[PDB]
Amino acid sequence: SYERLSLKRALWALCFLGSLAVLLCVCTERVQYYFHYHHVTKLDEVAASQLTFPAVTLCNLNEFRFSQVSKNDLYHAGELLALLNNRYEIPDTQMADEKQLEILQDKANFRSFKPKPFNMREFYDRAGHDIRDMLLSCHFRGEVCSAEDFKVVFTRYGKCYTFNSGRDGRPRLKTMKGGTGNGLEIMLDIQQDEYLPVWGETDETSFEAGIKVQIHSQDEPPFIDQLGFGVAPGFQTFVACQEQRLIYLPPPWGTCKAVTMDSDLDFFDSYSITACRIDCETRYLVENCNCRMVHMPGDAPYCTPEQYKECADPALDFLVEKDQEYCVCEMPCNLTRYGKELSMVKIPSKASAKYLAKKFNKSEQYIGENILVLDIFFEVLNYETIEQKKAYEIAGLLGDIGGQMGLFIGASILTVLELFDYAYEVIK
Amino acid sequence: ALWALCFLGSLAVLLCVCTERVQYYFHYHHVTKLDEVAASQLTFPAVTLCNLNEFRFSQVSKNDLYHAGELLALLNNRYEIPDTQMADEKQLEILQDKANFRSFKPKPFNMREFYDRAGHDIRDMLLSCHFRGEVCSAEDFKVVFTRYGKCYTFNSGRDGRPRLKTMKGGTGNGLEIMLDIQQDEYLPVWGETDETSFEAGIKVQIHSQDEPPFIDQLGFGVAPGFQTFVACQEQRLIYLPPPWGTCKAVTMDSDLDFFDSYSITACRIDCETRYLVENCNCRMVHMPGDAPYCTPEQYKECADPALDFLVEKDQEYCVCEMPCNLTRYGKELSMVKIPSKASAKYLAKKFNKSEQYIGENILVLDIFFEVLNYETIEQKKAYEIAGLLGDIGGQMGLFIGASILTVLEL
Amino acid sequence: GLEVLFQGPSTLHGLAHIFSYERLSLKRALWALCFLGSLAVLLCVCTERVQYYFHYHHVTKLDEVAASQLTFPAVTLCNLNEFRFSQVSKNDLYHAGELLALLNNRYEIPDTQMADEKQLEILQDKANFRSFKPKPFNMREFYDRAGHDIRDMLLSCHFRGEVCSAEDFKVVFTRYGKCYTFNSGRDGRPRLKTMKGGTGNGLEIMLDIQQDEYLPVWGETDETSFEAGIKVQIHSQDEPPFIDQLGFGVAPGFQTFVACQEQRLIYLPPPWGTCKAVTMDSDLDFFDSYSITACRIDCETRYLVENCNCRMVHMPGDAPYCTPEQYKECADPALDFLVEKDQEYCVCEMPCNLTRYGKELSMVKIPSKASAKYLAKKFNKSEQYIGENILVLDIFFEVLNYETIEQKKAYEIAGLLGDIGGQMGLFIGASILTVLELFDYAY
Ligand SMILES: *[C@@H]1O[C@H](CO)[C@@H](O)[C@H](O)[C@H]1NC(C)=O
Ligand SMILES: *[C@@H]1O[C@H](CO)[C@@H](O)[C@H](O)[C@H]1NC(C)=O
Ligand SMILES: *[C@@H]1O[C@H](CO)[C@@H](O)[C@H](O)[C@H]1NC(C)=O
Repeated sequence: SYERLSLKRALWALCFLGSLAVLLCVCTERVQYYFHYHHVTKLDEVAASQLTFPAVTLCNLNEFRFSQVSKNDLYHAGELLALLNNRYEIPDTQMADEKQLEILQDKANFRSFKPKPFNMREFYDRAGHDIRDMLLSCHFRGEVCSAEDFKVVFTRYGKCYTFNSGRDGRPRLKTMKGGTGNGLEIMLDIQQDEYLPVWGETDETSFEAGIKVQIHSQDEPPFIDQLGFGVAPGFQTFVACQEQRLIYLPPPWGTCKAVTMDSDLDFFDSYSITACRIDCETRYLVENCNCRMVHMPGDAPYCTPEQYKECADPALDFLVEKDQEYCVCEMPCNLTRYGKELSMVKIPSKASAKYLAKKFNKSEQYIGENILVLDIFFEVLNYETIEQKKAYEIAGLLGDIGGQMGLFIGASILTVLELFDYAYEVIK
Repeated sequence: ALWALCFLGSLAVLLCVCTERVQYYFHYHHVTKLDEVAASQLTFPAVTLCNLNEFRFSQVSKNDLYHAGELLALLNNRYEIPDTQMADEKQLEILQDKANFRSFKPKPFNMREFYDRAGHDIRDMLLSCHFRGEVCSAEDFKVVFTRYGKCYTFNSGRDGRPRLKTMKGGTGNGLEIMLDIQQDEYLPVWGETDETSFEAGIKVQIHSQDEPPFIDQLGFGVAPGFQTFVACQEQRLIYLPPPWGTCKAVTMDSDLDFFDSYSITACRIDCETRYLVENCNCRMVHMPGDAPYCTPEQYKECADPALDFLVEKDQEYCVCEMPCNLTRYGKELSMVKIPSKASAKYLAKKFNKSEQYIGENILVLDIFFEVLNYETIEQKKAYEIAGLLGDIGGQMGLFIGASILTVLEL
Repeated sequence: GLEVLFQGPSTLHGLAHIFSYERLSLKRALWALCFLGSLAVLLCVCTERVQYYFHYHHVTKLDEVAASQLTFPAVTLCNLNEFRFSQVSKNDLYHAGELLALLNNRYEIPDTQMADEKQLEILQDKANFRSFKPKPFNMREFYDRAGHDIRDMLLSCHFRGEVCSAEDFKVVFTRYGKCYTFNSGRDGRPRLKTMKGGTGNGLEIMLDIQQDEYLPVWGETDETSFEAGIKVQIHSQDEPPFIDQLGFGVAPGFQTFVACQEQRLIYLPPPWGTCKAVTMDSDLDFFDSYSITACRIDCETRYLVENCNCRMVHMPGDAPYCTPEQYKECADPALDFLVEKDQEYCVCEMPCNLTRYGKELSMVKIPSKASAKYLAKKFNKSEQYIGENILVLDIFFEVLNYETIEQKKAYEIAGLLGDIGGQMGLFIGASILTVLELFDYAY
């Protein structure tokens, strides 16, 4: 009855409770929502008049030219190239090209042979196809290039070449037009006849003739085993690109790493998912095998054919399957990638067939089995942008709670005085 | 007193803004969230593949040619070989003897059996198979009848067996098969008919296991004499039901007579099947159900006309809405020459075929993930009910807050 | 109940007394403190919401809407060889010899002996100018006469299984010369529609690229390429073909499947974006309808006329066709200038409404052994010729489904006012009591 006696104090009392109820709910909802850290994406295109041409890494599918494999190399690495068994003579199986095998007989004869020093990197450098031999003609945006414009990079395919690498303090090339002309355009000889011969199915061996190619930002090392595409001989292969600029959101909204002036990677200048994974592979091999593979950076010693077989390969195989967690290599926030439409036509035309052959002193046959043209260019001089945009920033959370907090405080202040007014009366 | 002027003015404003936010709610606006999320495993997809040649020439018996001669377009409706200006005299000669019905008593015939017997055999075609470096064989392929005939789905997820997973991406770490398309068993063509094409190779569909193959429409071509790399990206799509969108609410029951799991493909096959049974009292070899297989006559005289009627001229019979939850695959095709000169002589010896044969018949198919990374594409509601109610909380904050202020006067 | 006696200790009643003398100033001081605090909040959030409005934020809405019909696109296709060797007359060789690079600027066949003795012998005869009186010459006429004839190239044509002929292909001059757009939508004729997608149910053509009519090549020049095949652009009918830049290559000896997806884009004008608001007024000298392609051709044309008092064969306008001389000495250099050294001259922004096409290229061999013998006899050619010259092109829709890609306004005016309204209306409700004490005291 002291409560009942309220005489419409009690309605005031409950209505303030009703309002404090409402305020808690709305403020909960808007704060629960803030914390899902919702985002949505903004697609756009914006025309440029210049575009920075990408890096173009390209590898022959054949790792080692047959000719350049010395008796010494065969002695150290014979088992690794699977040209020899574990007993360093020529495997039993008889499927082999008797003329080509004859040359391996001679090389693999070790009677009274004194071993010389051997180094995997040197072997790859010497034996790997030479851009100078492969590259029959080169034109960037109609201008002549030669082998001088190709920087050597060791990959898991061996001696490869990045064009417009942006390395060695030379400037990154730019296209001012789209279309078939205004790009890189190269004629390669894949030198099919220097291919390591295959007479037995092995874990190692393949039937491919051609090249793999990666188009990539200069701020990114080539990871061509995984990300590259195939170009076959006997076709001009057009590769129309679209530049794509991605902006992703860090945690808590997303997962990206903020690229800055400090790379945060032992062995590289710029953070990229590729750079990160190579850094990781390299660190881990050094740590667990006290050596690195030819294509890894650092001062460490190159693995010997035995450490390749008995330490490195097993360890890397472990790293991926049974030690996944060891290396989180998350995406950067700022990033540039390239769309690609492959299309092709036959090379050479009948009209041009007889000429090419004469000009390089090769059979017409050879041109059809060995010669390709690669036409990398921009379809359009414009880049697509793909931004993740925060759906609800703090400015908004406060905006929405803010006005309600300001008038609930105002009302609760009024209730403090009616509780002192009630107290005063009771007190007396 | 004066608060009449203010409180009405304010309640005016608040009722307006409250209707704006309700009109907005009812436009049921959405926008999309693209994301990439790195996984360490990925479920490898289903890979259905068909020879472009439906029936091996060898396996086509005199009896088959008698019943289905007009269907294979090897014969006209008079059981005669159409007058050819000039065919391959060698190939023609073998049709002469097959199509000779002197003394011939017709034996029993069944389209399904014909397809099963005559269709290319995976066991003949599949020279070499490797998943993730491991050996596979014909046991890892499941037969599916499609509108191209006897085809094979790899990693089907059917027959109990578990769905395979890639733990790394690249050229190696997926399916890698060497096929012989058996060019020499191709039905011969001496004249132009509706059926006549000039294609040699295979069609391939990469698809979710939760989805039957629709390879006539969705498959892509792979040529012989090339290793064709097919770098995929897994894409997980989430679409919004009505009123925001038109996707079909994903539930436990298929809502299709003949299929376990709802797919745009499953739905269209179900539809085609129901309609043909209803209108033609039979089904085609590749359709499910207990119905009787159509005879070559019903194929020609009932089924083909009915299907062709259904699509253009009877659109409305078949509403096959998209699932909300689903999985698709991006593809980059690229290719290199097969075999290399170095490897040419070996392949030939190893399969007892000419080097010639290898160049016209042998292909390699390399399906894999470019990166172990799935892209997500969600339609996300722009204004949920939780929010509209949140904002009319604005109205209750004045309503309660105004009445409390009125209690001070009285 | 001692608490009732003396009515609470003196200490307390005295407190209660201070309260009551002070109350009227607490009430005022608190409302001053609170009303200011609230008006502070209101001014801030109302600023924030207006700053945000003016960044004119947008975000994008992807959807896939099914349909039962789709308008089939335009398909422009060009032979990669610009001029058939046969149709090159003595007169043409005289005027344009240098342009086709069959002659140097000295009216001789470059000293080179690298060439086919048989094919060279026919150039000797043509390029003999002894006693020769030149006739009149016109680049457009030369292209029209010498360009490959669709009627010769097109061995078989089927739209959705129905037969088509050369009559169904409209001629367009491009920078590759005499080319052909199928389902152009020009000349009144209606735009074709597929009612179902898949390998059959679209355009399916067999071409002979006529390899043996290719201009012969013995010496490296800018024009010299070794390509044999065709380039193809799939494009909306509302858009001229820009096939040098946007086309893709199709090789002979393969059936090339080209599975398309229709894509409808809606982009936002300024201030949100940069697109050109659709008007039926083209605002383009030479075209009916705005496209980025139409705009760039218009520009190229205006600029060349302006700088070179002539146009190239493929450009519109009434201007005179450039002579082989003006092509070499004026036009090519000027266009090259326009792009590199005069970038800013030519502002060709994207339209807001438009339609694009996704493409998956895939291929199989042609012809099958079974069909090899037939094709050869049916066209009176070696089996050799079929493998080097014959291609099939299969353009179709993968599914009857268009994808929509809309930029949508993130914060429209309805919202800005709604929110500034809600805050202004919420502050009024709270500060009601302070309004009266501001008028009471004022009184
Ligand atoms: C980094 O991203 C921001 C995004 O606003 C941009 O201003 C800048 O040019 C980018 N720079 C890079 C990739 O280093
Ligand atoms: C789709 O199905 C999967 C099966 O595990 C489920 O986890 C998922 O929540 C569904 N996707 C969405 C976002 O509804
Ligand atoms: C063009 O105008 C508007 C939107 O910009 C819309 O109705 C539709 O997307 C377009 N309509 C056409 C091309 O008929």
